[PDB]
Amino acid sequence: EPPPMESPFQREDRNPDRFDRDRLFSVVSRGVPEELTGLLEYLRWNSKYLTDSAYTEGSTGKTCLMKAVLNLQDGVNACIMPLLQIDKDSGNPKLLVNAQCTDEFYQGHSALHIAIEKRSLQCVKLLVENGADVHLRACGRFFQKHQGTCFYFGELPLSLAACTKQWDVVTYLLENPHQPASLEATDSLGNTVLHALVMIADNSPENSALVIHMYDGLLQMGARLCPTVQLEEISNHQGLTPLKLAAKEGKIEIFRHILQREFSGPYQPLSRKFTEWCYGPVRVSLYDLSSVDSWEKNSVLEIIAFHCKSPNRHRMVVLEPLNKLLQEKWDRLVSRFFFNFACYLVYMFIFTVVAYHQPSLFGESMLLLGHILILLGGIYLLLGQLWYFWRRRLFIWISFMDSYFEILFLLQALLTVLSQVLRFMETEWYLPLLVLSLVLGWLNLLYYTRGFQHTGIYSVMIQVILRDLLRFLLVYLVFLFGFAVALVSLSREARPYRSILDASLELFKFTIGMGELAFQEQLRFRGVVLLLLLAYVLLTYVLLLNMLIALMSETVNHVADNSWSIWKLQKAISVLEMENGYWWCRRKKHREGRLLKVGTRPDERWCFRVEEVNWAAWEKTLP
Amino acid sequence: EPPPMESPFQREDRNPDRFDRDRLFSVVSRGVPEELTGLLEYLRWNSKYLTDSAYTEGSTGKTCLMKAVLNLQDGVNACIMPLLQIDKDSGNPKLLVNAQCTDEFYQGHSALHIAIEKRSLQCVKLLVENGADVHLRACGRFFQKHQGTCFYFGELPLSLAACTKQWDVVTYLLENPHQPASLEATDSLGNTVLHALVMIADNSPENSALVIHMYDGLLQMGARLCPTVQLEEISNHQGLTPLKLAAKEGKIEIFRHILQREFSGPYQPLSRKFTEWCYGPVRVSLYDLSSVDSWEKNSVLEIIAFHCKSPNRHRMVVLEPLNKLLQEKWDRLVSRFFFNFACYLVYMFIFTVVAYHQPSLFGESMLLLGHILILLGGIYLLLGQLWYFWRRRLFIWISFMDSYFEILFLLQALLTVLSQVLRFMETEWYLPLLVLSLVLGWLNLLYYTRGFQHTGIYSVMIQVILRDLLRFLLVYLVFLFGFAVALVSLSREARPYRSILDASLELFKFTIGMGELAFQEQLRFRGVVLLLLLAYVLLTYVLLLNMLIALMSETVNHVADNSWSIWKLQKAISVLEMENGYWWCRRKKHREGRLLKVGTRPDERWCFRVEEVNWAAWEKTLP
Ligand SMILES: CCCCCCCCCC(=O)OC[C@H](COP(=O)([O-])OCCN)OC(=O)CCCCCCCCC
Ligand SMILES: CCCCCCCCCC(=O)OC[C@H](COP(=O)([O-])OCCN)OC(=O)CCCCCCCCC
Ligand SMILES: NCCOB(c1ccccc1)c1ccccc1
Ligand SMILES: NCCOB(c1ccccc1)c1ccccc1
Repeated sequence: EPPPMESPFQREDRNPDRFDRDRLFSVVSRGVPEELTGLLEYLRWNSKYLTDSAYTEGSTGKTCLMKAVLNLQDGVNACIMPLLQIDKDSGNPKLLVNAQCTDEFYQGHSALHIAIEKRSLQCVKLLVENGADVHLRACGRFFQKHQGTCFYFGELPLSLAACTKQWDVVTYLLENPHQPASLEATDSLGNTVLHALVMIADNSPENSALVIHMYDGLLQMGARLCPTVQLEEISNHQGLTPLKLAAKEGKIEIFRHILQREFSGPYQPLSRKFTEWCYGPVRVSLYDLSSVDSWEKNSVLEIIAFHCKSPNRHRMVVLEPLNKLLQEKWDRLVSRFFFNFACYLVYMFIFTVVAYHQPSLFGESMLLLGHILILLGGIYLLLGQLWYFWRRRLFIWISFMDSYFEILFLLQALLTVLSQVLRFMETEWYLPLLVLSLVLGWLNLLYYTRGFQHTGIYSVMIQVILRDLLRFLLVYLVFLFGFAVALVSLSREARPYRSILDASLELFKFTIGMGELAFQEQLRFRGVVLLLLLAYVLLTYVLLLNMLIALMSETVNHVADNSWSIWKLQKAISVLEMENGYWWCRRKKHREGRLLKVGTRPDERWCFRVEEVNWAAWEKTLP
Repeated sequence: EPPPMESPFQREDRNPDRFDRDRLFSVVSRGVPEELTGLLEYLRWNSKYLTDSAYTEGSTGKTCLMKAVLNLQDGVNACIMPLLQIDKDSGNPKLLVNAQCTDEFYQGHSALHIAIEKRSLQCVKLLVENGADVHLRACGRFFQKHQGTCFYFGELPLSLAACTKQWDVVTYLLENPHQPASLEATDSLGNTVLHALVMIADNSPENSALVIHMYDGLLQMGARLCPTVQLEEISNHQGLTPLKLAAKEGKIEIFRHILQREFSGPYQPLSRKFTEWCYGPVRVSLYDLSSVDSWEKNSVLEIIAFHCKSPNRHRMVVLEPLNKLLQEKWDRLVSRFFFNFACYLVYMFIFTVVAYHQPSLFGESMLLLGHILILLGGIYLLLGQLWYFWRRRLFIWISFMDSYFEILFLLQALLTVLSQVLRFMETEWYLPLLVLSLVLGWLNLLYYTRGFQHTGIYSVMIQVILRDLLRFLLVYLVFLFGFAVALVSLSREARPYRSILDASLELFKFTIGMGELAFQEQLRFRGVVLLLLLAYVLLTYVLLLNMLIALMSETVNHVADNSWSIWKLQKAISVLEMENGYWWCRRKKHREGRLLKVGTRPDERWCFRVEEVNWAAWEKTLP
């Protein structure tokens, strides 16, 4: 285990009048500069420096200056200025101010990080004025984002200040003469203070207000400080911009704010929403499509559909501009959606005919042509599904609850092709596969219920249970096998249940409401056999009643309004897929919106126009 | 797509020192009148006028004055007075102030509409003083009432002011010397400012308070301004008065207010409720029956029962006066309701006897007389239902959930007459129709459960499910046919399910709790047949459990108090129908209430007396 960062109780580990580490750590933690007065002479005589291993905590590299800054009284410690002076007077080739922790838990942590976290502006000035490097990165495992004891803030001093909500510190780090911070500076993950603010977001009303106020403030500060730099166009090492990371992470509160952002006055160029005209309850705005429109690779639309794993995903697609943008893409695409459904219906009708009236193991030529059409249709679907899974490869397995139709379309195509292979091999097992393929092909027809709102919102309200059906079956099949062996073993002796599979299927019938209690008067232990069947029935009815109740509690503890939101996400995934066109013929992707000058920095952007009517909001504005 | 009404970003389309449109639109949008100083000379030299196509936006006809009024700074634009002066000085045969948009989206929109919407009283005065026509109608598709981007306010300047809650503007438009507005003036739909206020209503607490305050204020203003005009007696082009339109539209908050309206002092003639005497918790009021009592065609009672499609309909019939009026009409009618039920019981008893003991394909004469009575009874019911559907023709298909008994009474009569026709033709299919008619005739008996409160409120709480029964059957019958073809196809091969209909009916039994899992040891693929039946059962139980849960969520998310309200609406529909009498004998409709002088304008009205006891309200009035 790593040592505590500071402790009143446990001493730091080991792993002319004398001035050892424990003497030094005692004076600086008490804060009494007059007791430091032998130290320069001792160091000089020995040729030792305060950076040396003998003066650190052995396991971390934590120095006397870090010890001093961990121990502040009313934001001050009178040792810091003398101790820094002694380092300068010593002639150390390294600088004490820039010393860092070397432990795998606290790696790169420095006195400046501690000063900022202790909220002492005086110490921040005092360190920066004495040559503190404002770009050292606290990159150790305590500082990385994961489960358990950690605090991610980015890794830089400016990013800590921002995430700790210290505006005085942030402005001093940016504006100071000695070593000004950079808004462009980046951590070991490529995250810039704007990315760090997106990562610390939690979608809570308070955290959101802090994050939004610190994000906007820094963006305004950047407009003054570094006017030639687009701070929101800088990408992580995963090639995400702060808006794209807010989408990936599912930080809906900050995502909404960035996407909708509007300012008047000198900061207008920092807007993404530009209000165009109002009339009564009608508001028309232009929205900036930059990095949002599916025209370009790795957009927020593709990230929300494919790369995000947040439960928030459906809530994100119903925000403007995305809600109107996706509606326009759907209105353009919907003819191709019903054409695809028509082709699938024709294929499934030909499949149904070819399955239904087929000989036992002109009309023969029509049956052969029918087999050929379903073989070709099965190959075509197989290729299309293989291309889908290959195109998704970097983010497969994100959401089975959105993906499962793509697996079942693959499965139906595989069994169709395999059945037609076995039919060419003339082997009787082809008929089972063709019939099982017909069954999946009819069930797969439910995919298209998303293409109509009436059937799309009903299907989404329902399609709740298929996750619970497994948990039931797995638990129950364990009861089933135990009672099945017990029945077979007990039925061997004469004065039914002949095999484990036979007995399991009888016990299954008793579960699904098809049971048959009677005295089995053929066999010796008929009373004990009846006891087992009674016990099995009662335990099964308990387990079913438990399942029903568990499920019903999650029905009372539910909100109906998600149904429309989840249906919009299904249409979004459909739109984004079919905007590519088919595996055998790529689509020309045209850009949405139009290119307009929104001001001067010439600030020209692809803007999408959105018209919103809001009687409630407008009436609140009246006298 | 139509252009934006105004844009900072997109220039208006095209489709002596020079003074083109872009020079002109630039000066007036900036608001700098000194830059306008060449324009008169240029226009004069060319013989051009500011109304001409060259100076408009080409696609809309939007003029420089509309551009000027779209761009107000602190409610002003210093260009307007110079620009109007230049139009007068030009000698234009048209007047710039009265220029209007010609686009199909903004048709008839004018500078005065924009000024009012921008809430600039100064511009309204400045336009009216320079000859603005206060009766131009904004009738384009943006201004009509429909789905998507629009704002209906009526179409007139006075109606916009009222719906935008501008009392200063409303009074100035009414009272000014130059061109006074008319409270009687009417839009392209016949709607007068009072109708427009009913159309903008939404039944929300805030919208209702605005609408009510603007309606009452205008009605008081009309009493002063145009004393000889009954503003509430003016009809739409659909022949509806503002009260009747509030009923049709289902605007229950404004409907209640108009219906119940009471004033003391100089405005007393504007009342519809007149308080008569109070004693402790007892209040007696007269209510004005004008346009409310079913005596006259197209009353609010007939509109609520027949012509309204709002979910609010049941809430509207329980307001006074209507609640006591309908109770008095029911108390008068109820003998005829039970007489009709007695005749239907006698017919259904004779039908039951004649169906039950009938020969295979004196007592014979009694059976023939029984057939004649049910033929005549079936003809009589057929005619009565045909007359009902013809009388309803303008508003059939409003509410199947209120109408369905009128369809099922028609259906039973058709099958009865047709069965007796086939019985005269001596063909064996008559017995199925007579028996199917008997079944419907017994189910139709449930209609009369509304005639008693004990059975009327119980039936209404229940009769929830019949809409969900279809959605279940349709989805489920698609699973059924897919598995049915699959079973038939798989059962053809020997070592049950012989036909698609046979297999479908077996799979139906498995759904309704009558299933039969067994190894079908007669046929080759018995294991795969059992796999299909297991899969079918499990998918069916998932689909049933989904339906049960969906339905149960709409049971927790429900309010029981609607039951009594919906039963009153059923009695209202019954009352209004039977007040006509029968298809073979029209009823004399007597008027309700009595003719009383409620004041002097002699203000004599048909008043209905209502007595209400309200301990709770009265006790709040005590010290
Ligand atoms: C109207 C007459 C049709 C005759 C039958 C043709 C074979 C159809 C095979 C089939 O079922 O295709 C369905 C497919 C839509 O797939 P999807 O995107 O919904 O699947 C995934 C949904 N979850 O449809 C398409 O991709 C478009 C149809 C084929 C275009 C021509 C192909 C030419 C190839 C050289
Ligand atoms: C007491 C002895 C009765 C002997 C049987 C007479 C035939 C009755 C046929 C029948 O079922 O009539 C029901 C009908 C009421 O209909 P409704 O308004 O409830 O239907 C719609 C409800 N949803 O009832 C009536 O309209 C009134 C009864 C008939 C009056 C005499 C007719 C003379 C014609 C020249
Ligand atoms: N034939 C299309 C009917 O649409 B509906 C529908 C039918 C089956 C599955 C899903 C939706 C519908 C939904 C609610 C009430 C009434 C009908
Ligand atoms: N015979 C008339 C009984 O009325 B009740 C009634 C019976 C059947 C259908 C509807 C209502 C009733 C209602 C609630 C509690 C008890 C009885």
